[PDB]
Amino acid sequence: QAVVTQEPSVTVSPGGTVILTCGSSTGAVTSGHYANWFQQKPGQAPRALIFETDKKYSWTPGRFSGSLLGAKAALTISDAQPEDEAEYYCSLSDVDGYLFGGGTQLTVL
Amino acid sequence: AVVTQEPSVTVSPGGTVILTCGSSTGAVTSGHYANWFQQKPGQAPRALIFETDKKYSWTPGRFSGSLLGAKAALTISDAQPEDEAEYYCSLSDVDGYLFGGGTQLTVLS
Ligand SMILES: *[C@H]1O[C@H](CO)[C@@H](O)[C@H](O)[C@@H]1O
Repeated sequence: QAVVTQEPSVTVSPGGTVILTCGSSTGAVTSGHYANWFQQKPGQAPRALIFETDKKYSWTPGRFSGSLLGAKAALTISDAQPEDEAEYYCSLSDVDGYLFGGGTQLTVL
Repeated sequence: AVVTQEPSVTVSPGGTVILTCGSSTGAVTSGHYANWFQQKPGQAPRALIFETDKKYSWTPGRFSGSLLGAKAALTISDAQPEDEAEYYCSLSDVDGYLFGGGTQLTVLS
């Protein structure tokens, strides 16, 4: 079974741009291997932000963008806001499993 | 709000069974993006359905998602022994992404 890897922690300046990444232990994340991103604040339900690696929901701020970066999936957060301070989880999905990473704590300073 | 699924259901081989996924606060609509997942003990769950009724390239034609009454529904037709598994649904909108408690499907031998 594959293991999904996310940075445990990242920091950004309000106004800044930060990149969060999501890797698979079994190889490069390519098309057909779907990444989903979720935002989670303490005491709140998580919210889905990205699906199929780069697609947004109607409630996803344009500041959030998904892509493939090298062999990994990436979530780019531009124009960081105080409200963006949260845990960000990625899942990688294909015929072999729908697998969660350990999450990235984003800190906005 | 809470997502509710039947604790357990049974189907005979070649039989048809329906599993449902309801919201404790209102009727499920297309705007809830119902997802379904299949999981066998000691195995990774696999995604089967997204956006209520959309399938992946690895989703068997036997599985279909719909809205049924005020709930999301997964219909499994011509059931196979390998369909025995725990089935999870998730409901998702701007207010959050929530999993149901899961339905144990038994396929009779
Ligand atoms: C690495 O390879 C495994 C299967 O060999 C997949 O589960 C994973 O998604 C990635 O392709």
